[PDB]
Amino acid sequence: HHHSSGLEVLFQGPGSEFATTLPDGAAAESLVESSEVAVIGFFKDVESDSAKQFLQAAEAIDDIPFGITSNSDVFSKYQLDKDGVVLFKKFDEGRNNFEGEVTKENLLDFIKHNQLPLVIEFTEQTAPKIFGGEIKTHILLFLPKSVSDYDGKLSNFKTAAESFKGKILFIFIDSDHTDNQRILEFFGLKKEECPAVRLITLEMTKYKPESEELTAERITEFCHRFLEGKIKPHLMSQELPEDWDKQPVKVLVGKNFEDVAFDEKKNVFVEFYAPWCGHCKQLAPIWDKLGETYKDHENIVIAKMDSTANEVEAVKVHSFPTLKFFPASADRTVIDYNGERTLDGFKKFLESGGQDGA
Repeated sequence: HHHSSGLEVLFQGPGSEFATTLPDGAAAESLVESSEVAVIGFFKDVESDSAKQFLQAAEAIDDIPFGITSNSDVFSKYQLDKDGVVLFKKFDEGRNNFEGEVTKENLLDFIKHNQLPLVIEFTEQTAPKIFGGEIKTHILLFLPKSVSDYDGKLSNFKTAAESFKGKILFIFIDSDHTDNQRILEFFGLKKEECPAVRLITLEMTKYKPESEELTAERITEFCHRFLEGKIKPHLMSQELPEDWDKQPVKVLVGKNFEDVAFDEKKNVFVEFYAPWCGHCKQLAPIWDKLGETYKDHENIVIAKMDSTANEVEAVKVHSFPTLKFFPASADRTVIDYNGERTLDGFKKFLESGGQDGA
């Protein structure tokens, strides 16, 4: 029903491919209830400049349903005295009114800014957005579902979130679950240490709070301190295995990284990798062949480090695999490698003294 017209189509303005025409209050309620976020343009004249700017906004966005209405009873239903645009949502304030000049770009900005909840649970449903987001600073509340005062601690987290609307994205994650364990590891946390709060910048470090308390005020202080660069970059290390240097490719962890990497008398080539990463798996036999070629060399060292389980300060890695060259010198220079991930490309780079290949 809400997806077909009767004969009203004979005497009303032409509809749009990109927004659902809403004849009445029932149609509007159904549109809002159909999705987590919905937007309705209230335009008496669907053919006006302002309404068309709205329809252009609707055309450009794929994951939010747009509705449009010219019925005064519907305007009234949503406390509208005149033409306007309203975003609806099944969380927080439940509704946001657009203000300013109705243009495609102003509308797109309006949607983007009010579309996301104050606090977002991390799941495989929410993950794509959180990872493809524009806000490049995140705070994670590791909140176990078994733990008591779940509602309370989440409420403290949401309260704190209000102070950083366009600056820090507030995310909470279920520590108890085994599917979230790699994220735990990546932040160097145990389920025992949780509930806890951690923060990450994606342009590229992690940070922990000074206090273990989870009050709105404590989380707020933590965030405010981070923004003032008052908190030092958080580091983590795996235990160095005794066989770290038994193979042609040397195993680095956080603890021994500086020792071998910035050895002044050694040309060190390091693979920073993720164990679960398909591309790292693909490179692995080639990287071993490179290690084998330079097993008995006088000054070239081939090495790797699991960058999901080790955080050093000299280098930051959010892309896997990443390859970096540490020439033999006192300067402690890092040369980025962007050549072909080939046995031959590595060799030519190594014998160049890491001169070329980007």
